[PDB]
Amino acid sequence: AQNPNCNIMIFHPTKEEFNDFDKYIAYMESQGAHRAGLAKIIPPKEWKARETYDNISEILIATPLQQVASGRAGVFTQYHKKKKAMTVGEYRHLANSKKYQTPPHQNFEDLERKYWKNRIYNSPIYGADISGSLFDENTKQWNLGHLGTIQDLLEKECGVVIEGVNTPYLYFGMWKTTFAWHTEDMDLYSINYLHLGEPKTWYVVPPEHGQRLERLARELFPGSSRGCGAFLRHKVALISPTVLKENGIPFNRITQEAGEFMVTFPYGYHAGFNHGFNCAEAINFATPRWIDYGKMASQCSCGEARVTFSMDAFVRILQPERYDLWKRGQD
Ligand SMILES: O=C(O)CNC(=O)C(=O)O
Ligand SMILES: [Mg+2]
Ligand code: NI
Ligand SMILES: [Zn+2]
Repeated sequence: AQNPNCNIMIFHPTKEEFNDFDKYIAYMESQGAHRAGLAKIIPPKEWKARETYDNISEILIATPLQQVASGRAGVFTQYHKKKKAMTVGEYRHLANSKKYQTPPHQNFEDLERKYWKNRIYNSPIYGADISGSLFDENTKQWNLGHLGTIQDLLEKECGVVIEGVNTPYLYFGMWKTTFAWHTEDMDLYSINYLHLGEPKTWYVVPPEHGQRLERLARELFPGSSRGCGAFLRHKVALISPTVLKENGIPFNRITQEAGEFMVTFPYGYHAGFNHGFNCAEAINFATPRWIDYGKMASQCSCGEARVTFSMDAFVRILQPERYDLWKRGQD
């Protein structure tokens, strides 16, 4: 069995290996990458996502989200308070202001310490989930706006044609902006490209150990657990590395820098934070190996998780018994 300790693997494809996305994902899996839940892909030196980032300031962040925490430093939830619209240029200035900027630090490990110690005492503003793409249309390799769609994968594997579309999302981050512990909708893969700016630190639980994380989360968030049998679908709970180590939960960590891709694998729980002003682009995708994970994926039916139009068909076809209850939660 490849990668039996479930370590995060880092890949350096050549330009020739960067041509066929599906084939490279399947290669990574042949080497055991999925066992970690997360892999890093460093693009060949010849590749670029686009020529420059000099003209992105007029992108609108229609609903910036202020991430307000409740709890203790290592075990907290966050809610998102909607703020007034602002442009990327306005948001970049805000991120760099004395109130929000990254503090002085020695290295990524010192910053990580400062994040865990101090996150809860601040409410950073995240420009998340913005439909769009920063890949140049002429970038033919690993262009997240040109991937094969999940609807087409389900059709190729299962023969059923379904409605829905699959497009990318931009994330504009600042120091302390946080992504809570989650797997993807329907336990899909995700791919995330860090276009510019400061790094993003990731934490991940191997898929084979995801239920250990879920059991801890039910213990640590006991009211939330009573409210919903899949409350980590709400994407609000944070648990620190220190707490995970104290409770024997297997995980790994890695820092993504600008110009690098990360891939999350089906049922790989992940969480993390941004080091300073940055912009990432991400999208979900599927492969044949996902289908069995989609069929088994938990679902939130309490009403909180509320998701895209396109998840309807996935539930309806892969999880027909759950469909009725899940759709009640959507409506
Ligand atoms: O970058 C973020 O805020 C969160 N991204 C992801 O969870 C992802 O790409 O799967
Ligand atoms: Mg612009
Ligand atoms: Ni994710
Ligand atoms: Zn729920």
